[PDB]
This record gives sequence, C-alpha cells and structure tokens, in this order.
Amino acid sequence: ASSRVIVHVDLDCFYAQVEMISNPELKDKPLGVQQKYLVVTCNYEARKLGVKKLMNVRDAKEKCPQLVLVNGEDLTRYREMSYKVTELLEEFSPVVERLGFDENFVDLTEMVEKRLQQLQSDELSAVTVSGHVYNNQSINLLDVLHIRLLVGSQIAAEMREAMYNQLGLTGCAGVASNKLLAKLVSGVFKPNQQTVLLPESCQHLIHSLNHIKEIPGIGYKTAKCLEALGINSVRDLQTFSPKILEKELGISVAQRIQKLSFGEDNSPVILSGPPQSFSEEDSFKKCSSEVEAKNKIEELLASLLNRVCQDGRKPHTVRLIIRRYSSEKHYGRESRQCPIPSHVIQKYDVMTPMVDILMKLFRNMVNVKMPFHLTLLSVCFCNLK
DNA sequence: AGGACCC
DNA sequence: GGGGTCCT
Ligand SMILES: Cc1cn([C@H]2C[C@H](O)[C@@H](COP(=O)(O)OP(=O)(O)OP(=O)(O)O)O2)c(=O)[nH]c1=O
Ligand SMILES: [Mg+2]
Ligand SMILES: [Mg+2]
Ligand code: NA
Repeated sequence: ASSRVIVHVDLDCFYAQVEMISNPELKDKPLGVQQKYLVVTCNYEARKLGVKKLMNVRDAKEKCPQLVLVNGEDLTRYREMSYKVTELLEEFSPVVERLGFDENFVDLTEMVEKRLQQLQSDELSAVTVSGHVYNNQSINLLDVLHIRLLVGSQIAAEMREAMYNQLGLTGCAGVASNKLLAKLVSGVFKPNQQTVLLPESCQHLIHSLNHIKEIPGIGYKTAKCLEALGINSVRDLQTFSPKILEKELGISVAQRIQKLSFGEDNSPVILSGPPQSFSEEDSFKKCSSEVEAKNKIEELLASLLNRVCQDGRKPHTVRLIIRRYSSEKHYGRESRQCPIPSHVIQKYDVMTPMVDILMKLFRNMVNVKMPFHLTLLSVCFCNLK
C-alpha cells in the first residue's frame, strides 16, 4: 500500500559510448572525452589504465600515453541520445525522472502490480531474479516485498535489453524500494550489470558508504558543515542529535538528510517531461575582455535559437551569465535576466533584437570602462510556454 | 539573483 | 566542462 518498486538506470561512461558508436575505430582503444583541459569521462579500457573521471588532460596522458582524446564540448549528440533513452523508458512506464544526461528513475510499482495480478499463483513460486541480489541475500518467495522487487529486476532487465537492442547502449540498473536506495544499489556491480536490494540488506548498503558525501543529496557545502560538527560516517549522522542538526542546518536540510542516513527517502519519482530551460556556455582564460564578448554571445545565441526552434515551445525569459577572476577566490557567477519582448517571441531578424537585449544585460553587470576579467559567458532561455 | 544539489 | 533541477 505504501511500498514502491523503483528502478535507477545509469548508463556506462555515457559520452564515451556515444563517441565509440560514432567512431568504432575507437571501440577497442582507450578513449577519453575532452572538454577544455579536462577528461570529463573515459571508456572502461581507459579506466583500467588509471584514467579517472574528471582527471585533467596532462595527468591523463601521463597516466596512459596512448590514450585517444575526442572533443566533447558540443553536447548536441549526447543530449539527443539522452532523450532517446528517456523516451524508451517512458514506453515502459510513463513516470520517468531524468537526473543529468545519463541517469533515469522509473517508478515500477503499478507495472509490478499488474504483472503480479496476471500470475496464476502456481507460477508465483516460479518467480526468479534477473541479475545480482545485493549482499547475496537469500530470497523468500513467500515475502510479498521480495516477489515485487524480483518482478522489478525482470522489468529492469527488459529495459536494459531494449536500450541495447534499440539504441546500442549498455548501462546498469538498481531496483529498490525508494530512489535513494535504487541509486545506491545500481552502482554495486558495474559496468553493464544490475542489482536488486531486498529490504533486510538496506542497513548493509547504507553502511557500505565510507563518508557522508557519498549519500546523494549531501553535497560539497553540507558535507563540509557535517565534517565541522565531527560527523563523518553514515552512523555518525544516524546517531547525531536531531536538535543540534536542526539548529545548524535548518529543519529542512536536517530532517531530510538524517532520514537519508537511515536509507529512508519518501521523495516521489517526478515526471521530467520536456526541459524547463536551454543554455550554452563557453569557458576561456581571459579571452574575453572586451567586445570579444558580443561575438561570443552571438555564437551562443545562434545555437540556442536552433534548439528552441526545433523544440517548438517558446521561451519568455532570457538570462546572461558571466564569471570573473582572479585570483584564487570563490565559485559564484553573476547573472541578469529579463522577459523577451512579445513581438520577439516569434521563431539580423531574431539575432539583432536578442543580441541587443543581451548586450544591455551585459552592460548592467560589467563596467565597460575601468573593467574586470571574464572566464565565462553563458546564455539561458527559460520560462517556456 | 543567487544558493544548494545532481550528472 | 558543460550542462541541468528546484528552493530562498
Ligand atoms: C559528474 C559529471 C558528469 N559529466 C558528464 C560526463 C559523463 O559521460 C556524464 C557522466 O555522468 P556519470 O553517470 O557520473 O558518468 P558516466 O556515464 O560518464 O560514467 P560511469 O560508467 O561511472 O557511470 O556526465 C560532466 O560533464 N560533468 C560532471 O561533473
Ligand atoms: Mg551516473
Ligand atoms: Mg552513467
Ligand atoms: Na552526495
């Protein structure tokens, strides 16, 4: 009545898979996908040579001299594949939540229940798992929660087979009773495998983490807070004072993350649907000062207008984002947004009006005389209607 | 407009 | 990096 069956689907090395498919000459070769000076991801043949995700490019060559690099700055193809994955999952069950370009959650509860109603009860004893059971736990076929999670593992196997057969992509899946545990357990056997978590092994999974930052929803800021309070292990967080936690983190963070530490997560799988925003970025070391900016902003706009135009919906808010330096200081970018004028929402002719909007938002932020040094320009369209 | 989080 | 999400 309360218990869900959730699957987390997590594609392997995603950008590298897409590049490997584009150029099968790279299939047997160690491969990294480069963005500026970063190897943002690499295929499992590069990982075996000590190439790590988000390793810089000199370190990466220094580790594996023969490593092949492919430019991954233009995300168009990865983004297109990513939506082909999500739509394929949506055909299984429509409630699909995207997390970045390579992870999806699906709530399988209704689908599991319909499949169980189809079984005759002399076939119920015949239910088997597909893939790994976390911690090698024994299955009890008389336990309705175990039966539901096994049928979840069968649907997950079907999704994985369909993504390989229809899109050429491999990935892992985790099946569990909520999104936290599904995300945690999907990564236990990789690459290209799947795992199911039965309820009795939840504490073993959560305590398998080695630090609280590994819990999804606890990020850099929050972990740094916790560390300062002497909270380091999952058990530290489980046993820490609710009241002190509430004072330090506010009631919202405190109550939610302490529930995470126990494996409890009541958040629903939300149907992502079409995106809420479209943006593009470009990074540089001080290659923008000044009115080398309008050109860059023109190029970003050019590309973004194609995306909105192919999307079909129209954006009512535009935003310009910059980043300043130096020297070694703080993360924060700065932005300005305003509505797009009504006549302009009708996709020189579109460019000159939008660039002029953008250049004005530009001035509001940057004093074009007595100037400051830029490391990033980004345009974002949002408020899609 | 900026902050936290996610990939 | 080069994207995204939602909340304050
Ligand atoms: C975390 C992260 C991922 N990405 C991109 C590169 C990846 O192909 C996609 C990576 O998301 P992930 O699922 O973290 O990684 P993956 O698909 O590369 O690797 P793994 O097999 O362990 O799952 O996101 C970034 O560009 N910046 C980031 O900070
Ligand atoms: Mg992932
Ligand atoms: Mg992945
Ligand atoms: Na985390």
